[PDB]
This record gives sequence, structure tokens and C-alpha cells, in this order.
Amino acid sequence: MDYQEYQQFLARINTARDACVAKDIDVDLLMARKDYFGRELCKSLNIEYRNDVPFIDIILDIRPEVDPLTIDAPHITPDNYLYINNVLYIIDYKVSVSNESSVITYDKYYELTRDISDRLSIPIEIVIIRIDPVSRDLHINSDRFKELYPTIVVDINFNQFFDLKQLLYEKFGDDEEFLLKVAHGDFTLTAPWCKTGCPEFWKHPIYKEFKMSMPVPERRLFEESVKFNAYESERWNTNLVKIREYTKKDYSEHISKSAKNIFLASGFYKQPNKNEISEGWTLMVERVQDQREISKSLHDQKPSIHFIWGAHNPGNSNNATFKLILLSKSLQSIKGISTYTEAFKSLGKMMDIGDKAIEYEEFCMSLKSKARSSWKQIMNKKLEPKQINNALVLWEQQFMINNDLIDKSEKLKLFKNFCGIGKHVSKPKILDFDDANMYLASLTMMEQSKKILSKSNGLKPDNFILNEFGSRIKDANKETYDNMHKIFETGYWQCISDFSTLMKNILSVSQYNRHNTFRIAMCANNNVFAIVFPSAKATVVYSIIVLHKEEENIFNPGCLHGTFKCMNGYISISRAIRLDKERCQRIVSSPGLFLTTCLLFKHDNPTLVMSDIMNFSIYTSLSITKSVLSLTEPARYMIMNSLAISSNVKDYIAEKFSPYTKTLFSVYMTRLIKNACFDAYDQRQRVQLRDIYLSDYDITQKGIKDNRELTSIWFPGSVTLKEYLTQIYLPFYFNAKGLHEKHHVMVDLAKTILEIECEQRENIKEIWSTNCTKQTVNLKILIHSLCKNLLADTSRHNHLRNRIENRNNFRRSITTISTFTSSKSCLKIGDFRKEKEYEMLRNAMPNYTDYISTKVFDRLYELLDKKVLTDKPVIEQIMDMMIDHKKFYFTFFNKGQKTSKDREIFVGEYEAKMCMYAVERIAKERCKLNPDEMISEPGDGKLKVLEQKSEQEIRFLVETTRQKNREIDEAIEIEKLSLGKAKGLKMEINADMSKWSAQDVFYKYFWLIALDPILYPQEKERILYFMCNYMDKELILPDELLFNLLDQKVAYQNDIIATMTNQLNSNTVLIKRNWLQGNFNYTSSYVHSCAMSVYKEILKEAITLLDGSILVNSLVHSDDNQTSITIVQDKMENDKIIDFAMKEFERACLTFGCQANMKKTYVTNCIKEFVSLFNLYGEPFSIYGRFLLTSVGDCAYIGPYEDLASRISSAQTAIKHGCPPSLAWVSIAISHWMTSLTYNMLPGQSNDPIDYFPAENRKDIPIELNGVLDAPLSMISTVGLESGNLYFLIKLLSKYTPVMQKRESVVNQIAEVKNWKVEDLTDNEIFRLKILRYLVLDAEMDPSDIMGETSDMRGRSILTPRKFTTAGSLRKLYSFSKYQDRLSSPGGMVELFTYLLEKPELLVTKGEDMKDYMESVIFRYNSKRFKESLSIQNPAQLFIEQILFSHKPVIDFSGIRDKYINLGKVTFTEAYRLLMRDLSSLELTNDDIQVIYSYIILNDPMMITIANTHILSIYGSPQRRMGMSCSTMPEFRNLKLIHHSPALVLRAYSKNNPDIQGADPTEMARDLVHLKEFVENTNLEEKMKVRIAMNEAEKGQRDIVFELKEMTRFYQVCYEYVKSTEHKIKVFILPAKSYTTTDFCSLMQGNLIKDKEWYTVHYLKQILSGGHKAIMQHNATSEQNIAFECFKLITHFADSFIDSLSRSAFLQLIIDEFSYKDVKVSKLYDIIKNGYNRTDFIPLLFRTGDLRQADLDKYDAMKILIRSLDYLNNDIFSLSRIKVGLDEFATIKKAHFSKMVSFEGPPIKTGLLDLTELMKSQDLLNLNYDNIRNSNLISFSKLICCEGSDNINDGLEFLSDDPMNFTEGEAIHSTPIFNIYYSKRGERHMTYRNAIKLLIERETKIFEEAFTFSENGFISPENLGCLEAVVSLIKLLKTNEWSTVIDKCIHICLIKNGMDHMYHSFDVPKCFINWVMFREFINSLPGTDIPPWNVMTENFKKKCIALINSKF
RNA sequence: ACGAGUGUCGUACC
RNA sequence: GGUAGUACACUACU
RNA sequence: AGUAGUGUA
Ligand SMILES: [Mg+2]
Ligand SMILES: [Zn+2]
Repeated sequence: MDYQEYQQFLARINTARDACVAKDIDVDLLMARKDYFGRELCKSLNIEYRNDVPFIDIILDIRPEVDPLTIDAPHITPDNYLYINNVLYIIDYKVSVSNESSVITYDKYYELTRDISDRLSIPIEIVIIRIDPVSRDLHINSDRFKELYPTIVVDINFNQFFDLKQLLYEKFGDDEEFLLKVAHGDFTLTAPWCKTGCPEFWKHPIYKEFKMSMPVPERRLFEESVKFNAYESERWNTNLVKIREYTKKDYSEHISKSAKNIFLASGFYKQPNKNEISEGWTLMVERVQDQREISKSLHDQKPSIHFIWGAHNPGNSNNATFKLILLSKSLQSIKGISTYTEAFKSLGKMMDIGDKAIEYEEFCMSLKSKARSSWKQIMNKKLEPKQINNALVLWEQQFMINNDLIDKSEKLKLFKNFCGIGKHVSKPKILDFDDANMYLASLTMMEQSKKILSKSNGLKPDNFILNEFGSRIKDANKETYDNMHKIFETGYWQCISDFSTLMKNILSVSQYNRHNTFRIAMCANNNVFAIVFPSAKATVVYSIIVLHKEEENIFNPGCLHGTFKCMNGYISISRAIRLDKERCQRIVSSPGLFLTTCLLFKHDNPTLVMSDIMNFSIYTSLSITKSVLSLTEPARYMIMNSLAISSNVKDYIAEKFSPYTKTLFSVYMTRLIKNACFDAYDQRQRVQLRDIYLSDYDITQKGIKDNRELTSIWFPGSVTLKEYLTQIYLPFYFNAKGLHEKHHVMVDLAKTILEIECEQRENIKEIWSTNCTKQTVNLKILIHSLCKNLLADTSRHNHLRNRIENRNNFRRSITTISTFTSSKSCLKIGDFRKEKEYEMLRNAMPNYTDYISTKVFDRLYELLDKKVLTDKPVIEQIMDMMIDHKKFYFTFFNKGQKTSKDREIFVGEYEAKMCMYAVERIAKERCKLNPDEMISEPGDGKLKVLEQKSEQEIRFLVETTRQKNREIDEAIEIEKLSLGKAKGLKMEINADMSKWSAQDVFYKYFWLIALDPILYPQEKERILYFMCNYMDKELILPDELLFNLLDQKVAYQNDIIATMTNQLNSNTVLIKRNWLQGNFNYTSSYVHSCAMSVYKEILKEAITLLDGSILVNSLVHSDDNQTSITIVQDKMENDKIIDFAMKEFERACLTFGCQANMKKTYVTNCIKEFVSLFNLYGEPFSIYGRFLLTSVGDCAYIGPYEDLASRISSAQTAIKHGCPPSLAWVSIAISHWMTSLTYNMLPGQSNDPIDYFPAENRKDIPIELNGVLDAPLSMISTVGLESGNLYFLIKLLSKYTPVMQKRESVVNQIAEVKNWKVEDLTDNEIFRLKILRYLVLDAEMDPSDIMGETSDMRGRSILTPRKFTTAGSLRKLYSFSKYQDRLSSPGGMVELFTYLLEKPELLVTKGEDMKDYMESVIFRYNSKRFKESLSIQNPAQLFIEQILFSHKPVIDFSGIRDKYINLGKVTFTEAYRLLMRDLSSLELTNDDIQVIYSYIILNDPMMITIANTHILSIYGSPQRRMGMSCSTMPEFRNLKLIHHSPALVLRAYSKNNPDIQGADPTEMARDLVHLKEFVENTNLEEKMKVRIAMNEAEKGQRDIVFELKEMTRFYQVCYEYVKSTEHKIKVFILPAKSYTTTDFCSLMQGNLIKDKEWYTVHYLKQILSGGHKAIMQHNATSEQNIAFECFKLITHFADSFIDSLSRSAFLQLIIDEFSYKDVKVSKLYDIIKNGYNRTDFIPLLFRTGDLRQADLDKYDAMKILIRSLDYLNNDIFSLSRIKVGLDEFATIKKAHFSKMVSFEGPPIKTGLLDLTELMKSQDLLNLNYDNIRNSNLISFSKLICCEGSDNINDGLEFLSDDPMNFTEGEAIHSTPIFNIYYSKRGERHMTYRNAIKLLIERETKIFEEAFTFSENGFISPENLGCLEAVVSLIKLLKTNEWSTVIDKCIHICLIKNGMDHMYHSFDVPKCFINWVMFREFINSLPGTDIPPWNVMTENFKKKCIALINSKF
């Protein structure tokens, strides 16, 4: 941890050049890690630190009286010992990831100490403390030791040692001897998976083709390699080395040629520019005109928004019946003649209620009351229309189509030519997007929309989002709050809210619409209506009707049918719209999308116009068509390529960009993109980089400058680069998934697949070539690279085969693998004609391969039941299937993604799944070792990897450039020399691969299989036979696609499908070279990595020819490549290098069969983009807008709480990806609004709970009771929706704890709960506490409990609606048929249930046996929810059903009442009322409050830590986020009590045998003991037994299913208790790098409070608590950390800012009276003295005496006499630094000065400076000399306490005169130009005192000339009289900080001028209490306009005038 | 009419 | 020409 | 363990 020791290790690594000493380096590194952990553990435990203390020594120490030689002490050396309570504990520190060494050392030490334990009559305990370096989880075996130490708070980081190990291994990676020397064990191969290999593989036609393709020597080499057995051979790498040596000549020749190409390359690469963009645009428009039908008519446009809107009418009433009457009258009174005017008038007559409004209301109310009285739908009773006036009414807003009221001809005209009901190869018609008239029409449309919608609403901006989240959003960003207020005031919000409400009403009324009825939908607007036409994927037909007084005052986005005159104005009818419920639901959610988009685009940008942003967002948010889809996604490639250094944007536009402009908005956005391309080319040079700050240990202040110089894209303004990237990339997420149509997408996907297959069949005939032919692989280079990479990878780890089998469950059963037991679909081949009934297709097409789709688990059940599969180890069965399954069949379906063209998705059969599983797991485990591979990297860690690569490339650039240009810089401190100096080049190739799986040479994987060392020859033969049979796979065409292709009746021109299928005579097509998408990810990625390694070699050699330095980092996921190249050379310009690098990148991709997408491949100098993730310049960046937009996404629609928890997930992910707090809060508000809208809980609505509960606002109601979340954003991110209860409890603590403990730790504050008075609690608090006590917890719980259930062990759902829903067909499931047979079997259920009781662990864990699996599969069918999931369900239909059933009795209140002490289903409102009634009778007591606190907070260490962070937080100096970084969330529960896996522990507990398969005998015993203790102390077994007994007695018969359910919850709780370290991968973008839990919490809290700036957070006490997950914590930690921080801060502050002489007196004075963090510093000093950590404060102790020479001896042991020390420190006056020897220096570690604000004490008055305020000073404590000398007199005036000082020179004497540090910045001279700033030791003239002197002189001169009221000067007697007047004035009035700072500044000026005597003699002038003339004088004050004091003097005068006027 | 489409579709049926 | 089972939301500062 | 959702390729 020590930085000097880190430097020492770095020097050892750098200077080392022998692999024999690198082992010494690594061993020393491991010892340093162990000793560091031991020292930190001893500090935490507060025990004296020892290492390898002799056992005889410890025996003598514990028993000095006994004579030595009484017994031979064992030679073992314990790390440390501890003797308390007559028990000796032998402690051993271990820093390992495993327990093998721990257990063997435990056994050895125990055996060797038994004899001494018996003799000396002392029990000896062997305690092994083990820490896991990668996840800091502590493991302790001795429970007695853990009893001694209840809280162990070891919080340390091992990242430094990992970095050194990585540096050593990368330096000596090329040395195979070093790898062998550091290898663990030898090369070991497990037992062969198969006993025999395929003999028919050699006869396979595919193998014959491959063999004939290869030349003869390669055929021989392939046969030898596949027939090679590593275990039999003397060396495993015998054949690998032979092949590598054979191919070395060709490999070296290829590398040398490719390197020689650098000279032949010119400087001209594919630069994007305006000419290329224009030519590409011309080619694109030509291609689009050829492929489409271009229309120049505006009347051919399609609706941009399927809606028309008009402002409301304040004069008219908003009652529903009045609106209906008004609509009927307006429809009837249409004047004029038109096509449908008579139909509209007839409809208005049909809906004419007349004057019988009361009768209509009564009829509708009676119907609704009848409907709502039943949980189920009312059946068998027919609704009969009632005639009211001329209206035949069936329901509210439902009317008959009366044949008498409408002519038949008019009715058919309307229904067919208008609504399309009863209605009934050319090119798709699209508008001309390049036509000037068409673009002018689009501009006119957008201008009209802006004009109509920019006006004010005229109504209150009050709404749910604002009311419930305005405070949070305002505190986060007042500007965001103001933007929201403006948005809600404008008319865009009213229009989109009206459209959403109206569309929800349309969806509600369309469910029960009949064929002869039409519905009327109404919204809050009294002028906007909807008429829903009859309808039967369900569709909705609606027409929007708008009433407006003035014509042309309507908002028409190309949806209007016509505007007609009526009574009292005009009526406008929109054209009929037919939409899918999926698009309708998006429209309903659209307000959230609109608000999110507007706030994202406007955030932190004053140069943008909110009107323009909303004008764009209203169209993108409501876009539900493919027209905008065709533009959003290609825009990324177009604009990003244009900004790039090298890109083929011209070819991209010409060949791929295909705008689909069916709408005027699409035309407008096409023009926007076109302009943005040229602008992006023009403005690529305005990107600038921040000044890098390098500390040589970490990088801070890195990235890209924030200057708004780039032009905005979609709307006028200026943006930063980050905002520009957001504007480029966010629009892709405006698209909607599932917009495609199955018919067309199946046709296109089949066409693409068959076209690729046909092209491969015809054109592609060569497999191996040397000239980089398309779809061809260079054989020699491939083989050589594969050999090299395989050698390196398998040399890295010696047990690769064992690791594969262990991690992939190869040795375990088939039923224990998730991918083989899932509910995903799989293909089944065979005769299934009966189930499928299709008949016509079967008869008409002979060669039809019959197939059916089934679930994976069902297929596994079938194969197990038919004995095709067994429960033997899975790998043996997999290889058996590799031989048996000769024919592979696949089918495909469309993904339905959000891109313009859908993606084909392939489904395979079970045997193919298993074979590919084996191959892919082998490839995966070899990819894990390779650093370049990125699929093996867990998700979201790729951001951290990108950051690390960028940081090391920055460091390499700086170091290499400085090292090379040292000579030139020395010569400078010449222009000709500067010309010839070396320059740095940085290159980022963000690349894409074209047709990764479609066009790939599958033969290159044969070599990967054959050259693999870890496989046996028989395994290789079987796998190669599988691959050969895979290359003969057949694609089964889908039945629906075949149906449509057979129902055409007109022959297609060139039907590729018919050609490939023999004129539709077969449904199967043979696919050979296209390994199917997604099946061979790891293998393809490995070969991609090998290709990039060859590229790296080529680049390194080529740069070697240039005598330069290069660093190449390549990241490869599957087909997405991120290659960054850093070059520092001087021979040639950068253009030649860029051209050469790009040409060789393309050539290297083509060499290995890959093909880079040059259209989508672009080169940048700074920006990295690997997988939707960006690294701007060392600084991580991500588009969190996608997570922000997914806040309104679909959910399970289970209930109000379940729905909310799903969307808070998206909010939290957005927070993790860098979303600012205000936008995160907006997303949370939108999620709450969406849920409340779904369940009709919005304010004022029926299910709104605010009235029924004692709460002022919905923040007071619990989430489970339908409140809104109220908690800090850091809490929401960390604990995740438990934050509601946590925040409520913390607020209760902060409100009711006594003042003495108010600033104590959470455990102490909870211990003080017994003193609470329950009578003082408010009604809301009482209600919430009762809810927590009785609804969340159990009545049996007692405050005396020591262990209890954690919040993760219990659910939170209370009010969940129930639905009467049919299960579905489920006919095709063989397992379901077996389950039905078993159910119909006599009593089979009792046996199956009995088996599940006998093996209860099967309920929660996977079974390890076929019988166990088959029983579980049969059992799951009992649960209704599983069957519902099995049936396909539409989320759109579920959402509408939840809306409709909101008033029906759905809540089962019996279950809720069963929760507390001791009917029919109930509605939401009645449930609220009943819950309040039930809770009224219950009582609450201090005992109950203690139970709540103990069971909610004291259980979880994470909950305790979060509560401590909230209570004890101190917020420091604000600062702008300069350089961000990634940091993963650490583990909050470090202590581990269970070692074994939870499944194994549960299996052992179900039985009583600690000895289980795969379970360590003795290790499982303690886990079983712990689990039994947990069960007994929580009384789970007793509670379950009592519950089942009571239920059995109540029912009268044994409810066996109830017993199963009880066992399920019991084992669920047991599983949650015994769950081990999950170690989730959760990374965060944070202002700084965090290493420990406290650092992470500080960074989270400081980052998630304000949008503008982030704060430094330190904690008053120690936040972390040492405890276990389910054990109560009643012990708080010590204050030693506070003492350490205090005295480190004190020593270093005194050294830095105090003169050498005054330092000791300063220390003594501050020790005597001051206090740190509410703790007296004398007490902290006593803690340090009377403690076992005194070697960290040797200089501090020396200055205060102490030492006693024991500390010096201990320090020497860590590596010196007292008098020698005293003599040596004669010249040194440093409090923090002392010299024990002539060169040895004992020092105290530094602490950040931001914590100095925690010191409180009496003033330290010396000279005129009061040092207390200096410690409290914020500006003047900075270490940099420049920053100190450049501070202001406003800050400096705080330190002035003169009381009669004459000279500032003697006043400032009490300041440090040692040299300070200053930041010197230098340029780098690289193609991306940037400056690095590094602090360096300054010379003598720059000291703290000198900086203060310069500050004083400059600022006082400025202030003097600012306040020379008289012309003579500052010292003139008249000016002095004016100063006397002003000081008397300010003394006479109330003190203000303006007055104080002005007084201090004038005082310091007078001290400089030596006017102090009169200053202290200032009094009221004799000419002056005439307040009138004081006012006259101050109003006559000649205030100057000097800029710093201009605002200051005016404010001071104004405040004085206001105060003196308020006085009178 | 609307959704989709350089694949004949959905658009309630006999 | 005839046929076309199918119980309910919003109801508002507008 | 099952189910749902989201992001990624
Ligand atoms: Mg990419
Ligand atoms: Zn003074």
C-alpha cells in the first residue's frame, strides 16, 4: 500500500530481465500482500501486530514462570497469537481465493499444538483468518474468536498488488520459461469423455472436401494433429510446436511483406468531405427513385401523428353528458354538402340523447353497478338496447347503428370507403424527400404545429409528476424544474396528454364494442372527441372529432379529413385510423417519452429553444410507423462517419441509406440529417481535450472539453461533444419494437438467407487463398496464429480441461443445466400432422419435412421418458448424440427488433443444442484466458476495460513522447530541431464486421478443434464429425411463410425461394457455409482475436522499421472490434501511417475469413465505441437515454407495486450509466405516473388512496399501499426499494432520538429507542409503524431475538388483483399430457406430493437425478402462473384488462387479514377501508418499535451501513465533474458464515448426512450447525408446524398442497440465509475511482445530490458495521479511525501551513482545547497512545515525549536509540516527518484537507491571523502555490484578528516558510493536442508566506483603488474620515457578512498602510444620532464601478439603506 | 381510410 | 341477400 | 428454482 514500496516493486519489475528472478518478484509480491493484510487486520482488531512469532516465544510470553525446555515447542511459526480469558488463540493470516491451504494449515497447527494444550492446562484454538482478494469477503473458522470480536471492519483494497502482478506477467508473458516456472502443478488431463472415436468421420464428404482443399503436407499435419494424444506424448505441446515451426517461414514472410507495405502506402485515405457526401446523396436518391414510387403530391402523405387536436373551450361545461349532447348537436348541424356529411349527420342523430340526460345517466349507472358487483364477467344475460330520444343505447357511450336513422347507401359508403369495414405488384409510395415543394410543405407543417402548440394552456400546470416530485427535481436542478414547468405550461403538453388520455379511453371502449355499435371516447379537453367504429392481432378503428370556434385553429399533422361548419363554430373530422393495440399502448405511454426526450435534449444547454425541442419531440414520441425507423438508425453511421478521420460515408449513403419518407415529418427529418452530414464534416476540428492531470498513480481531470461550439442537429443551437453524441445516438431509441408485419418480414428474411446461400453455391468455390479473396482464409497464417494463441492460452493455465468440466457441469447430469431445462422453444422433427391440425400444404407438397415447436423442458422430459437420454454425466451423452444425430434441422422466425430491417432468428433441436453447448463451452473457457476477448468478460465490465485501455494508452503516449523528445526539449531550453522531433499519433478503429455468421469460412474451426491440446483424439473425432454433419444442416421454411407463398396466384418474377425449394416442392434448403447466427459466438470471437493478434504483429514490425514505439490494444466481442493504436515516431507524417494501418486492418480481417464493414467502420482520434459504450478520452460515456426511455416500458402487470418495482429498475440502471439526479428523478416520477395511470390511482381518480389513509400527500403512503417512493437517490440506487422503509425509519430516528445521541451511530440511536414516547408520534408515523409491525413482520417476533429474517427473505406485495383467466390449450406438451394422465390416474397426486415432501430441496433447487427432474416438471403444472406463462399473452391486452377490471372485486382481503391476528373478494377502495379499520384496533408500543428497528435495520449490515451513511454524512467542497471513472459496487456483507454452495447446504440439511456427493465432510458439518442455529433461533420450523396443524384442524383433512407450499417458503428462507457471495457485476460511472466501501458510498452520495457539481463526503463516525446477514447487531465500532484521521490531518496541516518554530506550540495548544468530529482531541490522543498502533505516529509521539523505545524497536522490526533520535532531529522541526537514522525517515500518512472543517476549538490568535479560521478556510488550504497566490481578499479577510497589529510582515511570520508545490503544465505534441499538468517541487522563493504576501499586496492595492473615495489617495485624511464614517455606520447597524468582509478588507489595507492606531480609534464623527444625514451621506456615497467590488459595494449600500429604512 | 410492402397481405363472414 | 357469440374504463382546473 | 422486464451482440 505504501507508495514508496510500490515504487520499489515497480523498479524491481522494470530492471528485471531474467525469468529466474521474476519468480522472486512474484513471491515477494505475495508476501507483501499477506503482510499488508495482516497489518490492516491487526489494526482493525486492535491487537499488537506480530509475524511468524516462534511458538516457544509465545509459550514463554504466556507462561514466564514455567521453566524452558519443559517441552519441545513445534517448529511451526504462527502469524500471531492472542491470550485472553486463559485461552490462547493461534491466528494465521491467509490471502487466498480457496480454503485448501487454510484447512491443511488448520489441521497441521491443531495436531502440533494438542500436546502443549494438554500439558500447560491451557486450551489452544487454531484460528484461520482468510480474505478473498478479488471479492473482499472475510472467512473465519473459529466461532469463539468471532464471539470475542463481534464487529470486524477490515476494509482494504488489493488492487495495487494485482496491477504489479499484471505488469510483471505482461513484461514476461513472451517468456515461456517464466510461465512454466510460475505454473501451478503440471499439465493434467481428466478422464476421456468417450472411449471410442468416430471411424466414419474420415469418410464424410465434407471432410473429403476439406482434405482435398488443403495441400498434401497440410493434410498430413491435420491428420497427425487430430490423431495426437497429449497425455500419451512426453510433452503436450509436441505437435503444436512442430506445426508452428513448420508454418514459421510463411508467417514471417507474410508479416515482413505487410510491414514493408508501410513505405509503399501513400498519405491519401478515405477522408469524408462534402464532395463525397454529395455524390453519395445523388447515388442514394437515384437508387431510391428506382426502388420506390415517388409522389410529388401532398395528398399522398400519411399521418405524421394519428391525431388532431384543438384547444379547449372554457365557456362550455366539461360534464360527460353535456359533452355528449354537444357532440351530437355539432355533428347534426353540419352545413354544406360533402362525401360523408350525411353519414356524419346520421351518426349525430343516432347518438342524440336529447333532454333525457337524467334517464341516460340512471340507465348507465344501473348497468355499471350490476357489472361491478361480480368478480367474473356477467354471462348468460343479454344486454338489450334502450331507446332514449333518437338514441338506441346499449351501454354508456355505446349506441346502435340504427338502420332507420341512416340511408343504406350512406351507411355502406361510410363503413367501406371511410372506416375500411367490409372493404374487398406496384411499388411502395413515398414522398419525394428531395423535392423543394415537398420540403417547403414539411416546413409549413412544422411551423403551423409550432404556432398552434407554443401558446399557453391557460390551465394550471398542476399534475401528478410535479406535485409528487417537484421538490426532488428542484433540489437536484432548479433549471430542470423550470424547464418542466415551462413544458407543462405550453400547449404541446396539453395536446400529448389529451391524446394519451383519449387513446386510453379508446382502448377501454373498444373491448366490448360490437359489430352494430359505435363508441364515443372523451378526454379532459371538452372539444376533442373520438368515435370508435365496429371492429372484430386485434385492431382499433377510431376517428378524432375536434370542435373549434375559428377555422384553421386546429393542429393537423397530416391526419385531417375535413373541416365543416356547424353551430357555434367549426367541426373537424380526422380520417379513420386503424391501429394495433401494441402501437396504441405506445401512444398511451407517449407523454413520458415526450417529457424524457425534451428534458434530455434541453438539459444543461441555454443555447437551445424549448419550443424547438418540443416541436421535434412531439413528432418523434408519437411516431409509430417505419418511416422514422428508416431514419433514426442510419443517422448514427452517416453523421459519425462524417465527423470521423477516415470513413467510407459516401459508399454508406450510396449503398445502404434508404430513407422511407411516407410522412412530411420524415421528409423534414431527412433534410435535417442531410444538413447534419455536411455540418459534421465542417465541425470535426472543434473537438478539444481537457488538460490531463497525471499523479503518476492515477489519472484525474481527463476527457473532452465542454465548449458549446458544435452545431445542433435536429434543431437550432450549439452543443458540446457529449450532447452532440447524445443527439446522434438517442434517436435510435425513439423506435418501437414489433412494428414489423410477419408476412413481409418472413418473405424478406427468407430472401436474404436464400440469396446468400445461392451466391455461396455459385460464386464461392475456393477455401484457401493468399491474395485476401472474399470469403477465403489464408491457411498458413491461420494455422500459425492458432498454434501460437493455443500455446499461450493453455500454458497460462494447467488445469483447463478440469476447469471446463467443473464450470460447465460436464460431469453432472443433464437435468442440472439451465440451458437444457428452460422454457425456451426448440424444434421437434417427426410425424406431427394430427397435433398440427396445413392439410392442403401437406398434400400439395411431397418433400415436406414435418416439424413442430415445443419447449426445451418438455423435450427433455420426453427424451428422458423414452430413454433416449439418461442421468449419466452430460458430456458422455452429448458425444453419443454427436455420433447418433446425423441430420440437423433448423427453422427461423423474425426477432421483431426496433431496426429498419428485422433480424432473422434461428431455432434448433435439442441434440443440436447439446452438441453446440459442448463445443461452445470449450471455446468459452479458452476465451476466458485471452485478454482481447470480451464475451467472456461479464456484462457492463467492458466499460471498465475500455477505460483501463484508454488510461494506459494515455500514459504510454505521455511517457514515450517525453522520453523521445527529452533531447529536443533540452535544446529548446531551434525551430529546425523542433521540426525533426518525434510526434505522437493516436488512432481508434471502431469497426464492424459484415455478415459475421452468414459469410464465414466454417472450415477454419476444424483446425481450431484439431490443434486443441486439451482434447483426446476420440473427442476430436466426434466433435469434427459433429461439425461435418452441421455443415449439412437443412433450414425448414416456416409453415406460415409457405402458406402465403402458396396463396399468391401470380408467379413472382425471379422467385429465389421457389428456385431454392424446387418450385415449392420441398420446405427444406441446404445451408453449408452459414453457421447460424449466435451459435458459435465464442469460437468466432477466438478466431477474430487471433486475426487481431496477427494485425498487432504486423503493426509492431512496421513501426520497428520506423524506429518508433507502438502500443496496440484490440477488443473483440463477436463481430464488433475496437482497435486503438498509439504510435510515437519521427520518420514520416501521420497520413501515411493512417493509410497503412487501415489498409492492413482490412487485409488482416480478410486474411482470417472476416470482412470489415468499411461503410460502418470509422476512425477517430479520441472517441472509442466498443459495444454501445463510449470512451471519449479515458472518460467513460454511455447513452443513459435508452434506460431513461424504457421507464414507460411493458411489465408483468401483476399489480400496482409489482409494476412500479419493474420500472424503478430502469431508473436505477440509468443512474448507473451516468444519468444526472434530476433526470433520474424525472424518470422515477414518470414510472410512478405510468403505474398509477394503469391502475387508476392518479390524484382525484377512484382508486386514489390519499383520502382513505392518514397522509397529507402520497409520499407518506407506503409503496405497498400505493404511495410514491421517497428516499435519497443514493439509497434508491443501493438498497433498491427497501429505501422507503429505511428512509422512514431514519427520519423517525433523527426526529425522536435524544439530542445527546442525535449524532451517534445508528446502532446507538436504535438502542435509545426504548426511551421514545409513543404518544408523541403523529398519526402518519403511527399508521406506517403499525403497517411495518403487523403487515410486514410477524406478531410472534420479540425484541429479545438475536437472529431474525432479513428484508430480502420476505415479500412486500399486499394488494395484488386476482383474475379469472383460462390456462390455455397446452396440447403440444408431452409433459402436460403425462401430468393430465397422472391427475386422471387414481390418486397419483398423493404419491407425487409425498415424494416432494420426502425430498423438499427439489422445491427450490434443481434436481440431480432424472426421477427428481421428472417429478418437478410434473409438479410445476399445478401452479396456475406457470401455465399462464406457458400460454402466449399480449402485454397490450393485459394492460387493458387491468384498466377495465379496476372497479371489480379483485383483492382477496382474507389473505391480507391472515397476516395479523386471525367473506369475498374486495375492491381497492374497500380494501383500503378494511385495512384502516383492522389497524385501528391494533396497538403500538416501544416494544413494537424496537422489534421493527431490529428486524428491518439491525439484521442487514448493508442496511446498517446505508443508515450510517445517511445519518453521519458531511458534505465538502463542491467541484465540477472533470474526469469520470468506472468503479464497481463492493460487497457490504463481508463476513461469510457458510462456505458451501446454497444448494449443497440445503441438500445436506434435508437429510442429516454431512457427507454428500461433492461436499467436504468436515466443512459441511459447521454449515449444517449454522443453518440449524438459524432455524432454531428464528422458530421457522415451529411456526410452520403450528400453521399446518391449525390449517389441518380447520379444514378437517390433510391439505398436502398446503404442506408443500409451507415447505417451499421454509426452504426459500433457508436458501436466502445460506446464499453465498453472489458477487454481482454492477459498475458505476463516478467522479473518482473508488476502492473501498466507504469511498464508494462517499462518491455515490456526493454524485447524486446536485446536477452541476459533485461533493466530497466524509463521515462523522465509522459507517461500516461488522456483522452477519441475519444476526442482530448491538455493538458499535471503536473511534480509532477518527483518531488516526485527526492526527494525520493535524501533523500534515501544521507542517504545510505553520512556521517551524510555532509548530510544536500549535500542536500542544490544539491538543489541549480542540476537538475533532465531536470528540475531544485529547481523548483521541489517549486512544492512540493506549493502543497497539503506535508505529504510525512516531513523529507525533516524539514531539509530545512518549516513544519509550518500544515503538522504535517495533519500527525497526517492521523494517535506533532515543538519544540518537533526539540529536538527529535538532535541525528538523517537522511534526509529520522525523529521521530515525541518517537517511531513514519515519513519517505519518497524509489526509485530505477537506476534513479540516471538522475541528472545533478556541481561537488561536497570533499576530493578526487567527489560525482557527485558517483551518476552517476553504480556498487557502490548497497545496498549489499558484492557487494560493491567486486567491482573493474576500477569502483572506476571514483570517484577520488584528487587535492592534502594526505590520503585516511581522503578522505573517507565523506561516510556513518551506517551499510549496505548484502545477507545471507541458504540451505533448501529438495529433490530438493536449496538455498534462503535474505537481512538482518548487524552489525557495515560493512559500506559503510569500504567496500570502503577494495575495495581500495585489488584492489590497485593487481594493484601495476601488475605495479611494477622495482623489488624494487612500491615506488622505479626508478618505480616512470617510472610512471612519463607514465603520461607525456598520458598527451601529446589524452585522452582515458584507459589512464584516468590507470591514476586514479596509482593516488589512490600513495595517499595510500602518493606520492601525486610528483604525482602532475609529468612532462616531463629531459632525455626525442623525440617521437622516447618515442616509443622505450613504446615498451620496461615490461607489466605484471596479468589477470585483462593483456588485459588492452596491449590495452593501442597498442593504444598509434597507436596514435603516426598516428601523424607522 | 389506416397498418405493412420494390412478395400477391391484414382490412368480419357465407 | 343474409349472418356477425363478445357485462365496462375515463367521467377531469378544460 | 420458476416467471417477467431491460440492455448488449
Ligand atoms: Mg462497433
Ligand atoms: Zn487592527
